[PDB]
Amino acid sequence: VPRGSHMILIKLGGSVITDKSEYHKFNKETVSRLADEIRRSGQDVMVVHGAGSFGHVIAKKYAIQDGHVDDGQIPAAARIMCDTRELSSMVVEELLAQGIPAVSVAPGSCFVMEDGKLIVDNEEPIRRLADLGIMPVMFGDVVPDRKKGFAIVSGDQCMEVLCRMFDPEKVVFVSDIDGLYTRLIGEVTRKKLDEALTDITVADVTGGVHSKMEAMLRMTDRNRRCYLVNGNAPNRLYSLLKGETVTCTVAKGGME
Amino acid sequence: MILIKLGGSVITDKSEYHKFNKETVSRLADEIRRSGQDVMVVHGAGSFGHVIAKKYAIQDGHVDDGQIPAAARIMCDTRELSSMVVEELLAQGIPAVSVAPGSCFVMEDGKLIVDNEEPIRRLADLGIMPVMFGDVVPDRKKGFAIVSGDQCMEVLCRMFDPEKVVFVSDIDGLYTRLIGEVTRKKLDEALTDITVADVTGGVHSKMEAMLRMTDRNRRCYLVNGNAPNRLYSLLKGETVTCTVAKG
Repeated sequence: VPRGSHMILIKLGGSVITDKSEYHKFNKETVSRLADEIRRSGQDVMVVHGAGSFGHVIAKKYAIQDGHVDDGQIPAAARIMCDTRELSSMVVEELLAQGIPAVSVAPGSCFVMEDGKLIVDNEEPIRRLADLGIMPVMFGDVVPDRKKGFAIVSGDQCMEVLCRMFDPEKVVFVSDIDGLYTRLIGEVTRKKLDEALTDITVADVTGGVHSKMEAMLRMTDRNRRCYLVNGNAPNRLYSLLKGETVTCTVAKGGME
Repeated sequence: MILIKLGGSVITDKSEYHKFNKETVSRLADEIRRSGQDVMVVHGAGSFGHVIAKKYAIQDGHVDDGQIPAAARIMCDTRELSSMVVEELLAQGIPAVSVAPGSCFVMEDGKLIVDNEEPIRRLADLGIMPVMFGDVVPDRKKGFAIVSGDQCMEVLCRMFDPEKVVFVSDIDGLYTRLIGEVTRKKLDEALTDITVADVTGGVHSKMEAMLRMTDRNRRCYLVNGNAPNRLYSLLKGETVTCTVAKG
């Protein structure tokens, strides 16, 4: 069995690593603990993180996610990319301090997007960084777009691209909630997804409960599982990465 | 249309580990702004990782697993310096973004392989200036390697074909007395002898380096960025104390 056959792809959600209530606020203590839990797990991981509040305020008042229509968006787009790159630096610092070599890989600095889809034409530098053991850390960013000028890629979309790239054995989304709610949805399967199509309720329609189960299922197969776990609960991520049963939402079995 | 390199010894004080000449970079960013010229900027790594790169001999390649945490430390330091450089650029109305070569490209035989050109051109075509810098880059033969600021200048010169190339240092220029002009005719007239040593400051190889970035029109300058408004004057076409190379 080769070297990276049990890789765990982990996303640290923006709502965990940043405080939305304040401006430019980084949850250093939370990220420090999560980095410690990642180290203690002993697992082989690749870390993605969201932008969170970093640039989201500026990207809203300029509608950056809708494309290049104004020449005043350019100083704002540059402002956002500087923000996300500075955020990733604070995230990488915590990983480095916890004995986890990593380097920020800004998607807007080396990739393009086209119709809400992230395109990675050259996979070589990313794969060499991972081979070296210098974990490449992608993150939500403003990316040049082939049609709208520029667009905004999400950490979740970075997660999907890396999932097809490296074929992890496990995918973990770290957020500030216990999981998916309907009340906590503990297990997501394709069968349980089709069953949810037979019951209609405004709570599970507004909020995209069915659509969130589907997105988790599309990152699983007959072996790989996809998890949603509360990173604000101390040592829950650690126990999950060790394979212990914890409070979470787990998708299993694949879509097909 | 003008390609600038901010030397590492200018934007960082090589006496401390994490020392960033903030107002010096702010001044130069303002002079770039006040000149009204179209600019693309590379910058040196300076003291941001140079102490660790020499301690672990990073430039020599991957020889043991003890170099991996040091390499990542260096790449975090250069990406942090670049953000501080971009901050001064943004504050002067210059949209810029850091393009870390170690995160985007690979290296082979001392060259920087830029296989995918589209993202850097789109950023430039959008007005968001791509800012490369010296970095640890995955190497196709050595595992990793160091990319020089000048090597970054080389690949960007071919890529965008600038009208002018400026190397911003903390010296007036090449010396021996100052050297004002550099040409192929001037270099060929130098009586070099392979059988003997002593090049005196190594100036001859530096004049060759500047000549490579010139053609039948484009000139390559070496200007003191510590002299106020000298970069501004140079960018606006004025004549100032410098070393100009031409071909």
